[PDB]
This record gives sequence, C-alpha cells and structure tokens, in this order.
Amino acid sequence: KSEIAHRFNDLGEKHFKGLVLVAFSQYLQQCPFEDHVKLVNEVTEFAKKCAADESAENCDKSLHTLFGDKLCTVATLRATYGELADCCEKQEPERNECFLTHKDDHPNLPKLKPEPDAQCAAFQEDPDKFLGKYLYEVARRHPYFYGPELLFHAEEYKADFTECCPADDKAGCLIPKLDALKERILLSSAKERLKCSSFQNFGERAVKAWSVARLSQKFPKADFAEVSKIVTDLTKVHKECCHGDLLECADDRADLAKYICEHQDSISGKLKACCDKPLLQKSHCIAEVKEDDLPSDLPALAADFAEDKEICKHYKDAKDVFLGTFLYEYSRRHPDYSVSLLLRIAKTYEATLEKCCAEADPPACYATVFDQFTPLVEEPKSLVKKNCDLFEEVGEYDFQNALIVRYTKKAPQVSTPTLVEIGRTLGKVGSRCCKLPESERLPCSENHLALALNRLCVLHEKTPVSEKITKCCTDSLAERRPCFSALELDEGYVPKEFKAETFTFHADICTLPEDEKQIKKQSALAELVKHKPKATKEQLKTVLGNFSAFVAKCCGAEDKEACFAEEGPKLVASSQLALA
Ligand SMILES: O=C(O)Cc1ccccc1Nc1c(Cl)cccc1Cl
Ligand SMILES: COc1ccc2cc([C@H](C)C(=O)O)ccc2c1
Repeated sequence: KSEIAHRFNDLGEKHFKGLVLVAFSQYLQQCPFEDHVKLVNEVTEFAKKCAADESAENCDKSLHTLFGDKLCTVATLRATYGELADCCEKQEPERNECFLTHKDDHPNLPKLKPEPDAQCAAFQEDPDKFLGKYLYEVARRHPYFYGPELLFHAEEYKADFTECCPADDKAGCLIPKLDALKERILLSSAKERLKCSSFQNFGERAVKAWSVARLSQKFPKADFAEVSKIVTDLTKVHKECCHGDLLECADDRADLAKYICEHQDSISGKLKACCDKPLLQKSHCIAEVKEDDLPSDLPALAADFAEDKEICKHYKDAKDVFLGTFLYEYSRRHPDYSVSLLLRIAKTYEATLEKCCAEADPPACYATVFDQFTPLVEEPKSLVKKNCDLFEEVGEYDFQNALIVRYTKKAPQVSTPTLVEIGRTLGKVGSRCCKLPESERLPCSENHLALALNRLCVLHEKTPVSEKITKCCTDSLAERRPCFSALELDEGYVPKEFKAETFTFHADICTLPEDEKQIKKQSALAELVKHKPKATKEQLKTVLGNFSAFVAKCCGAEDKEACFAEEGPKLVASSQLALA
C-alpha cells in the first residue's frame, strides 16, 4: 500500500537513510555530496509522513516513482549529467532502466587519500556528515556495490576513526586500518560486480547455478531442499540490489539472515558465532562464513549419476532438478574445487546426457561420464601450481610483471593503465592464495581470478578495443578463465610506433611512493610489449631491471635531472635492440 512507509518501518531510519544515500550516490555519481544529503533527508521526511498515514497523497507511488522524481529535481541537470537528463523525460519503469543503463563503472574520480587530522576533526565535529560522506564516496566509485554491505563497512570506518582519533598519533593508528578497509572494499565491490554482471549477461539461471555450487560447498550438511530455498532467496536479494532496488534488497536480506539463523541446525554448524550479532554484522558473517566439515554420510554419486539405467528418463522428466541435484552433490563433496570448475563439470554432465540420451544405447554412452571430468580438474590444478611456483620464487612485483607481459601480449589494444591494474590485481591473487594450504589454492585462485577477469570485461564494455576479449567475456561464464588462458599473442597487432618520451623517465618519479614507482615502470613494461610484441619474457625482465637500476641510481644522485638527462636516452635507444 505504501512501499516507502513499509521499508522505513522494517529497516528503521538509520539503515533506511544510509541505503537511500547509497542508491542516490550510485544512480548519480557526478552529483555533489550536499545536493544528495538534502535529497535523502527530503525523501526520508516523506517516509516518516507516510509511515504515520499511508493514505496521504502520493504515499502509494512506487519507490522508483518517488526516487526517480527526487533525482530528476537535481540542479545543473544537463551540464553535469548529460545523458541522464534524457532519463528524466521517461515514465517508470523506462526511467529506472535508463538510469540503470547509464551507471559508470570507471568514473575515474580522484583516489581516496586519508587526511587524518582534518578528518578526525570532521568526525568529531559532525560524525553523521562524516559517515554519510564515506557512503557517498564509496557508492559513487562502485555504482554496483552491495548496499547493505556498504553500511557494514561504514560501521568499521566509524570503529576506526573512533579508536585512532582520541590517540596520540592518529596518522599511525589510522592509515594501515584505512588501507586494510580499502582492500576489503575493492574485493567486495569485485564480488558484487561479478553477481550483477552475471545477471546482465547470462541471466538469473547462471546466478542460481553459481550460487547452488557455492552454497552447496559451504553448507554440505544441508539437504538439496534447503540449499534451493536459500539460493532462491539469495538470488532474489542480489537481483534487487543489482537492479538498484536497495531498500527491497536489504529488507529481503534481513529475512534471509533471520531464516538461516532460525535453521542453522539443518544448514551448518559454523553459523553459530554469526547468529549472535546485530543485523549487518550477522548478514556479513553469514555471507563469508567458512565451509562446514564434510558429513560422514555423503552418498556415492556413481550409482545415481553414471550407472543407473533410468537416467535419460529421470533427466527428460525435470532436467533442471536432475541437474541442480547433480550440481548440489558434486559441489558439496568438492570444496577443494572452484565455482567455475564445478560449473564446467555440470555443463559437461548435461552435455554428455544430451548427446547420449538421443543415441542408440545411452547407458554404454554415459557410463564414462565422470571420466570426462578428469582433464577439467587437471587443467586449473596445473595452472595454479605453475603460477604459485613462479610467485614463490620471484615475488609479487615480478609475478605482476610476468602477468603484465602475458596479458599485454593477449590484448595489446587495452590501454596501459588497464593492463597494469589487471596484472597488479592478478599478482595479488598470487599473494593471497599461494600461501594457503595446498587444497585451498585452486579455489582461492580461480574464484579471485573470476573477479579480476570480470573487472577486465566490465572495462572493456565501456571502452571496447579487442574482439578476442569481447568473445571471452560473452561466450560462457564458466568458460571465461579457460578462454583467457588460451589466448596468445594477437598476431593482428601492428606494433605500436616507438615514442621515446614514453620510455624516458625524469626526476618526477623519485617523489612517488613505492607502489606509485612500480606502476610507472610497470606502465613502461606494458609499453615495451606493445612496441616489441615478440620480445621474450626474459628479455623484458632484463630491460626492465636496467630501467630499475637506472631509476634507483639517478634518484640517488646529487643532481637527479642531469643524471636522468645524460643517461636516459642511451638506455631508451639500447634497450630496443635488446628486445624482439
Ligand atoms: O613470464 C613468465 O611466465 C615467467 C618468467 C620466466 C623467466 C623470466 C622472466 C619471467 N617473467 C617476468 C617478466 Cl615477463 C618480466 C619481468 C620479470 C619477470 Cl619474473
Ligand atoms: C595462482 O595465481 C595465479 C595468478 C594469476 C593467474 C592468471 C591466469 C590467467 C587467466 C592466464 O591467462 O593464464 C591464470 C592463472 C593464474 C594464477
């Protein structure tokens, strides 16, 4: 009857306001903060009004109608948001869909540097404004961030400024925390963007399948029934959030978290610490909970899925339940597999039964079906061992460079910053995963990879440069990682013409902190590969190392610029002979 009243009542004012700010910040990334505060308070006041009389004029309008009307009042409409002023001409649900379509994955706003004195001051002087501003900035930059979860991260950014601001050295307490949080923010944005990307490109079925797999791994004690129910609910939550209905999403998420904690005895024995928490902390804990111990009573799958004579019938009767079942069972006995691998396996099963069940004698045909799985498992296992050996041996930086090269050879049309960012992200998978026990590295690796390759793909949607990437991004959610692995030097490349200034470093680099130095040299590394695509990886390691030494020494010098000026051109000219 009054959606706005109903969400204001279930969520409470704090989480209601927060979520409406987040939603606004994502729909209008370019709109200044103060403009959004007033719109939030404005809509929020209306909610209150409606909550006390749901018959009041306009209280029965859809959320969209109310929210889109609010956004379409924001000043400097056409100048600041060109393409979004056209959306305000529309009725809902066209209008909502045009907003949604014009969200910007790489708005490329200033990097968020902590100002610890000036922010503690703003924290103590007005914490609501201060926390609000954090939601705004993160939302702004990650327009598909998982709404309820951002409020959770806003609670940790509060806990942080709370403990460090009263302290002696605010900047020493606060900076490593705010760095850890940014890392968690980025990972979380990447997981949610993979969810939204899967809806957009593959549909709701592909999200269900993914979620059956992962929840079955996580909750192996649970019966198919119960995973199905959680998955149906979880898929609706994320569909909503992804489509921007953040208030609905949060409300539904809290009901799901209630449910799971109502039923943990029949879901998992790890939900116990999670269930003794406030709403946001609990939902978060459930969402990241460790995998439960395997049960002693796991069935043998062979009889039911490869030996049974009734398999084609069972399968023509309800494919999706038969397949969902195989996926649930295979998944829960395999936490040591990646989600994507589990889904390639299911897709091979399904394929084997469609081929075999139309054949002359199907059971002889599907008898060996589990053996089709074996090379699918060997492949990413080998990859992971091979990349972790490399990592263990050369370290993060060089492993990142190995990858910058590998990827620049595959898609040398990608801008340098993208290639650098993706090789760096990929190399950090190295860091996180290679150190885990031997049976956790394949899932760690391939699950985090999926996150990074989706980032790449999302960027490429905005700024398309390469048919090879378009193909790999669209052909199969489960096949992405193998599709990217199989890519080799684009022979279609005409080498990029040499511009000396691109390889030419100056004293400006010596100021930069360590990460920012690497980004520069890694940027030159990408550029080296674009001019000389056939250069071997060892030739580029030596040329890069000679650029490192060169930079280390000239930065170490009494006259930095005369050092760069004298020695730089020699190194630019000679290092082109050392490549191809
Ligand atoms: O690139 C690889 O796959 C591994 C490899 C093997 C031998 C020598 C160098 C590299 N990788 C690599 C590259 Cl391509 C550039 C800079 C530094 C390093 Cl360690
Ligand atoms: C364990 O650590 C890694 C890190 C990066 C990787 C990148 C790739 C890409 C997809 C590639 O094209 O080979 C594969 C495996 C990887 C394992």
